Amino acid sequence: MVSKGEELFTGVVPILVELDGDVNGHKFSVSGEGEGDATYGKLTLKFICTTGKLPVPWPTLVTTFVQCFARYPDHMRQHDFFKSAMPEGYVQERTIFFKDDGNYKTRAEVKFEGDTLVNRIELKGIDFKEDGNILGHKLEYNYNSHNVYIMADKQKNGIKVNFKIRHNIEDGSVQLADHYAQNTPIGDGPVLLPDNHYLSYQSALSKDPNEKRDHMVLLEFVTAAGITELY
Repeated sequence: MVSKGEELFTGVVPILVELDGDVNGHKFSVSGEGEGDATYGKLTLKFICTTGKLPVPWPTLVTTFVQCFARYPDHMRQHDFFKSAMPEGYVQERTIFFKDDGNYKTRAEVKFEGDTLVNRIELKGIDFKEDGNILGHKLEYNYNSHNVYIMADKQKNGIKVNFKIRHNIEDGSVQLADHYAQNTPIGDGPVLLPDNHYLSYQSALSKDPNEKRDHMVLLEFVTAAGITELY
């Protein structure tokens, strides 16, 4: 049978993203809108910096900007924590360590407000180099494919997630961003605590030729894998 959480994602769902950030005292806000299609693992989102110029590179915010939209194969449905927490939602806590630079700490609440899936985020960055790759805007406007590794944390009724992002630097080198996270349900009801598995991500960044505000257009596909003799 289809669970309550699963049922909320059977069609295309509107998404609203709202972020308030402070990186080395540079304060900024971003709003985003678009939609998610969990059957395809597909996100289509446009983000605007509503406070003016974004003080960090757009690519450094991609991972922060709704894992409930991952495509989970039918055979992996019992391992989809994110949809199981809906509609009440979950809280994602992350730390992102930029190698040889500062770190972001984020807290995101992911939940439905009516028919809209909302990703509401606070981000705090400290210890950045004012002329490094982040505050100096030395990162290319592109994005590599990565795997994201998920394990249960039964004690906390949630999951732990870790992965490495490699951001391309304009000189051909790479800026590593080591991610560590916890996701915990907001509600008090049962959730699905998964066996170890991963999500496979691919992401494409673009610009809207008619948009004069500082912005990012994101197309992202996300598929669960790692748990699999019928043939």
